[PDB]
Amino acid sequence: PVVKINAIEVPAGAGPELEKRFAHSAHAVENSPGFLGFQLLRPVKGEERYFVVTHWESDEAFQAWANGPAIAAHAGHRANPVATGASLLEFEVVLDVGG
Amino acid sequence: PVVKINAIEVPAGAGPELEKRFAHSAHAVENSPGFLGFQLLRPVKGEERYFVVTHWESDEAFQAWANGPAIAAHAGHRANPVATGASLLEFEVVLDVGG
Ligand code: MNH
Ligand code: MNH
Ligand code: MNH
Ligand code: MNH
Ligand SMILES: [Cl-]
Ligand SMILES: [Cl-]
Repeated sequence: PVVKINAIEVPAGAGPELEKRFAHSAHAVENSPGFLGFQLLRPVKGEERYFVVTHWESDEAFQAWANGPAIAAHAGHRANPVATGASLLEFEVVLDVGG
Repeated sequence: PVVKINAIEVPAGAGPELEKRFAHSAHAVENSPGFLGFQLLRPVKGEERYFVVTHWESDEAFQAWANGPAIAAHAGHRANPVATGASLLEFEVVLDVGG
């Protein structure tokens, strides 16, 4: 499996506004093939970015979502971001261990 | 829940030895009170560090693991480290969405 973390830069005080924008976004990705879940992660220490952590069965499944549904899920919204920059961090899951 | 990512710098070519070390490490953390699982992530693009992504009920559950078990699990291990440095990135889970 793969992990794609989008590391997003957020201005001082904009955390609440950013999280509200994610709060009702589940529908946009929940039913994608090969999608294994995602978390919005609020930084607390050691990092200043929000980490949007997504898990996929394969890189192909991620690309498919990113190129179609993801762009479609923008239809009603403004494209005016609170985020000041972004970096996609991409990994291969080498070991996965549960509780 | 909380997420603690340890971001470890690892010289090119030591990835196999490092991954081999992690392949035999589950015993050291699993069944810890409040531990919810963890992944080793090999970097692919946008990062050169391995991300050790750990999930916990609470920060206190994480600290109790780090202050006892994690230190104890070093007893007897005569290997020299292959990692070059580490930075702890600490997060709060604001949103969790499954498949
Ligand atoms: C240039 C690039 C770019 C810009 C300016 C951008 C901006 C935005 C803004 C602003 C919003 C907030 C809308 C709102 O008011 O709720 C939003 C939401 C969102 N966007 Mn994007 N977005 C991308 C790229 C961009 N998006 C990429 C790339 C992805 C993923 C592959 C993505 C995924 C989303 C999803 C998913 C939402 C949430 C949709 C929803 O709630 O319906 N997009
Ligand atoms: C991992 C893959 C991933 C990529 C490359 C991606 C990329 C982007 C880019 C680029 C931006 C614009 C940032 C800026 O600095 O202007 C953006 C915005 C956004 N994205 Mn996302 N995005 C996701 C995943 C991704 N997003 C997922 C999963 C969701 C949740 C359903 C989501 C939801 C959003 C929302 C909401 C915005 C608007 C953020 C803002 O207003 O700052 N997304
Ligand atoms: C600071 C310095 C520091 C050094 C030099 C270090 C070095 C090592 C080396 C070398 C190994 C395994 C080698 C072998 O014999 O196969 C190892 C394993 C391990 N270490 Mn550490 N380690 C930490 C800190 C350190 N560790 C911290 C901090 C944590 C967590 C809070 C941690 C957790 C572990 C765990 C868990 C293992 C795996 C134990 C096992 O599989 O037996 N640690
Ligand atoms: C999250 C929290 C977390 C912290 C702060 C942590 C910290 C460290 C530090 C510091 C080092 C030494 C790096 C160096 O530069 O020499 C190290 C090494 C190590 N750690 Mn970990 N570590 C884990 C979690 C953590 N580790 C977990 C979970 C495991 C596996 C059960 C693990 C396993 C290792 C192994 C294996 C090593 C030895 C790496 C090597 O071979 O160089 N760990
Ligand atoms: Cl994002
Ligand atoms: Cl580590």
